[PDB]
Amino acid sequence: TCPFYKKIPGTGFTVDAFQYGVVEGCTAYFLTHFHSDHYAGLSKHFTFPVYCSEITGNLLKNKLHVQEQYIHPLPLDTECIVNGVKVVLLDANHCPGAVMILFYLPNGTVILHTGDFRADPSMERSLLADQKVHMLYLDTTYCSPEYTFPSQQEVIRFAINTAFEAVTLNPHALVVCGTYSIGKEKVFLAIADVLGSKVGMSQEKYKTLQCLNIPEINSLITTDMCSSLVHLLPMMQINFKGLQSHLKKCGGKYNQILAFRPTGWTHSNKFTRIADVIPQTKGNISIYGIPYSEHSSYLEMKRFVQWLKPQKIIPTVNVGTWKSRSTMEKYFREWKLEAGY
Ligand code: NI
Repeated sequence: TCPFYKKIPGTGFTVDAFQYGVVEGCTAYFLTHFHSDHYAGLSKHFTFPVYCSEITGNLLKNKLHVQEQYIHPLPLDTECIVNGVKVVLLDANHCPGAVMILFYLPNGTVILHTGDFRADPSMERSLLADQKVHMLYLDTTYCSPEYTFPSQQEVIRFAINTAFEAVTLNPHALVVCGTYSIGKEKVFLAIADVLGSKVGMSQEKYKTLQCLNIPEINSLITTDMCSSLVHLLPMMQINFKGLQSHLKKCGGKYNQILAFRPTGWTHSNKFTRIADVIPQTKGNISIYGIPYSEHSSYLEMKRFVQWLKPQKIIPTVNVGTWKSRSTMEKYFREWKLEAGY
């Protein structure tokens, strides 16, 4: 049955609640982004209204075959009316088409649901600045002080410099990047741009990327693997066996692989600077795990909440254990006492 933290009080609305069958009293189902833990349950047989971003709506139609008459895309940063309630969609700085949702309840309560997000000071100047928020449904993925990670910009600099150096030293090296959902496209696109190559990939993955409104995408991606020196493979294949096998398939065009696994966090972060990251190597294969996160660090999350000053926080992640829940509630209290709300 649907958990309380997916229900918006005082409306007929749910958020990211598609795996519970027909939710009792739900008149409109919102989807914050196209990741499988959130969309789980949607298909061509869904006949309730789905409200989402334009990009998420492209993906529902093309990848899951949801019928167009039930997809209701909304523009960002625009006040819209849904079943008599004002809503706004804001950029979540997660994966393409990911949004936060502001709901303006008829009785005066204002609720922000972050979906999945990576908090950023740029958010402190959207339509959020313009009113008070009473309840925050918060993406608490990394809500513990051990979770520090570098900026996205520092991580991409490291990747670009690493790949450019390797291929310049050996023009017969192949770069591989792992993927299993949308998100983190900058990793493979920045590397291909510095190498003067397109990124080669499966037809299924190319179709997925063509749904995303990325400008100049016909310019950066391709299904012709033979013309590309940056290949995308499933994340599961980014290991020594999987990569040895791929290299065999390239028919002696290449004699070395440099591979990237963009992870969220890895406890190498508690000891190591980005500058200091080294690969795992076997033979002519090296694998770099890089800490490219599309969720808030603890400090980014804390700054956002201490700026917003909500009256009540409802965590949406790590809510399944009493120890996790208790830990998070203790940090929320600290934040509030330190800031004075
Ligand atoms: Ni997500």
